[PDB]
Amino acid sequence: FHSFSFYELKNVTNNFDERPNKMGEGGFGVVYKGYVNNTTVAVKKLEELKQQFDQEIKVMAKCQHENLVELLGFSCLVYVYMPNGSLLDRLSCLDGTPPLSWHMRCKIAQGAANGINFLHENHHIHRDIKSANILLDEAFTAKISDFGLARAVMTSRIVGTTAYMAPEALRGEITPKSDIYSFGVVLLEIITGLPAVDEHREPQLLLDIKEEIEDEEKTIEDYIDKKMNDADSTSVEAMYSVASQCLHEKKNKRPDIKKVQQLLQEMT
Ligand SMILES: COC(=O)N1CCN([C@H]2CC[C@H](Nc3nc(Nc4cnn(C)c4)nc4ccc(CC#N)nc34)CC2)CC1
Repeated sequence: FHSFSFYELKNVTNNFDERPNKMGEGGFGVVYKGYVNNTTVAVKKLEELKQQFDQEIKVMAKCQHENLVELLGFSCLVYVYMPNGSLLDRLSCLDGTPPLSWHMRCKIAQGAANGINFLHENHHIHRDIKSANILLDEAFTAKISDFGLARAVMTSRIVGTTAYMAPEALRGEITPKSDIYSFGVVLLEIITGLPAVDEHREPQLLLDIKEEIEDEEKTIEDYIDKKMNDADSTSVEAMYSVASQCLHEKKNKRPDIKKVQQLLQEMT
């Protein structure tokens, strides 16, 4: 990768100008809009934080794929800019963007499954799969980001986003089966347009919807995001059946990523 000087980065981000050059937060840092080589970039300004820095670089060096973000360099971490932001924000229509159609959602879901597959083929565990870590390019192609906590098993330091974590990950296990569970939560956000956790909602956690539907108190049709005009029952049910399989409480009963990839392909 290229090694930028801090001064060059400070220049391209206008002193790391906090008004909306600031794009938002971010992993364990803030994201700034940059311009280097007439080329628009994302500059993320971050001892344990140095470990996440080195691990991002370490994984980005090994893993290059059409469904993963691209690190250009460091000082700060510099990436190729994703003009369509996070899936989280596009799902919430933040800053007035239009709602994603079912057609776009299917390509996104497939793309995300492809990124996760590459990671798992390369013996990497993300540990924080969520819609905020799925970015969207100039074609709305899904790209997985934030590898500061990725690992090549039990841990004493429990990391991740509670609302997306598998029960074994909340207890400390480190397994690729946990990424599958989180992805299943992401599929629910895609179907419903609802964030994984809303303190001002009942149920507060999205994952509690599998049970409602599962214990026939609910229909998946009741939850289908109403901000689409092109959803069809068959593909939505087929995407819901994948999410439901990913979300098995038992890590071993979950499909593997290669299976998730194939089922989403059979969906379209
Ligand atoms: C007030 O606004 C809020 O609260 N939010 C609104 C912004 N949200 C985030 C959206 C994604 C953003 N990261 C990134 N973004 C963009 N492009 C982009 C973002 N928006 N747009 C319109 C275009 N390219 C990137 C390239 C590489 C990396 C590597 C990392 N990490 N990251 C990003 C962080 C901020 C948080 C909630």
